[PDB]
Parts: sequence; C-alpha cells; structure tokens
Amino acid sequence: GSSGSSGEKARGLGKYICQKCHAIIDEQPLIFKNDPYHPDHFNCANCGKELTADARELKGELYCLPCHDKMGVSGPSSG
Ligand SMILES: [Zn+2]
Ligand SMILES: [Zn+2]
Repeated sequence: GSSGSSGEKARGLGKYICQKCHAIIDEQPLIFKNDPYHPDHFNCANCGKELTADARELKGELYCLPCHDKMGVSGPSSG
C-alpha cells in the first residue's frame, strides 16, 4: 500500500482568525501585509477613527475609505 497513512477528511469551515488577537473575525477580515486582522484594532491616520475591513493602506499606514477618497482628488490630471 501507500507508505504511511491515507484516509482523512475535514470541513471545519469557520472564519478568518485575527493574526493580532487570535479571535474569529465574524465581520470582513482586514487584510494587512498578507495576514488577517480586525478593522477595529487600527484607526485612520488623518481623522483618527475606527478603520474598516476595506481600509486602504498608505505607505504602511491605514486610512478609512472616507479619508482615502479625499486623497485621490485633483484638477488637471495628466497620466
Ligand atoms: Zn483582532
Ligand atoms: Zn479617516
């Protein structure tokens, strides 16, 4: 037969485990540096509010959609 062992199955579909507090992430898991995290742990840098799971990163930092949107604004844009 197959040297060793064969015959195991598992479907423990839980949720994203926060790589910070090691606690289930019911809500959308905040991905940072290729790792799950809570969007409540970190806070914006501009306003200073509770970031979100879809919080965009800026040079290592993390800003909230609200602020982030108020960043990509300008008049005459030339690619
Ligand atoms: Zn956490
Ligand atoms: Zn903000």
